[PDB]
Amino acid sequence: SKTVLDYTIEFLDKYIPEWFETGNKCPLFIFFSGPQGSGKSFTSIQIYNHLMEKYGGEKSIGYASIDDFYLTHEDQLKLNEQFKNNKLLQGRGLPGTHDMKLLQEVLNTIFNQDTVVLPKYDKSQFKGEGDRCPTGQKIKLPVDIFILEGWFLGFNPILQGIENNDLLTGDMVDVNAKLFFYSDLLWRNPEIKSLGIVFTTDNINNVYGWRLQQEHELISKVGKGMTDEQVHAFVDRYMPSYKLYLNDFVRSESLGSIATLTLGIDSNRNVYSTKTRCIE
Repeated sequence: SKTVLDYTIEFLDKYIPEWFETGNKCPLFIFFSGPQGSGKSFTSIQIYNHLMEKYGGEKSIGYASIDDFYLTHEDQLKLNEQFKNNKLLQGRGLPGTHDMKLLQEVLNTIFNQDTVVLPKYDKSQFKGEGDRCPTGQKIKLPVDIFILEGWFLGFNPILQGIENNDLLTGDMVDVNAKLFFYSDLLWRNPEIKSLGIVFTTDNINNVYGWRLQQEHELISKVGKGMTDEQVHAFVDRYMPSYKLYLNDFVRSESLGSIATLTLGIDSNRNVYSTKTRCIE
């Protein structure tokens, strides 16, 4: 049976060459989006390698996880107080906890030396609170293909009647405002041409399961991790976002400006359905 990888490679091996046949010198972005635990991270990494091997020296390939752009430990502390009463913004995690100014600059440089520098993060820092690495990564300019991945890529801010939406309340109000900067800068940015890989599942509560598994394995290995109660508390921080944006995002099939591949997977990460939308 075909895995998510099989479908993804199939989709990209058709569309990437078709993009190059256009002669476009601007970068081609490739966005990977999927709930935490869906395996989208591993899949994006596999594609990175796939492209590195296929095009190797004839094309410049870049890769980054949106979390590579988390705020410096210090700035997150600043963010904590700034939104002292918003529990969703305390600590790295939700939209608004990333360094947008830095992302803005990188994008600027890309669409502009011989290399551009992207940040790298270290989550083990400050007893697990995390901090930015003293040294990131360097990508050769111009960039031909740029792979970016995150669990909320493609989500769009609620723009109208934000006081009537029941899901959009409390701490989510600021999160929604924060989400704007990513959307505006990336998947809603008219200058960005891209292919999208979307992972969705039959039940969103699969996310709890997937993280409960991950943590149980860590504990059985080093006797340290969150209690199930804490794992629930952890995931609960992301559920509001899922409930608010996942539907429009996935149903819209437009993470990619050129084409989008949507994959539906079950608890065992098994594919039950596939769909490719090529923006008409």
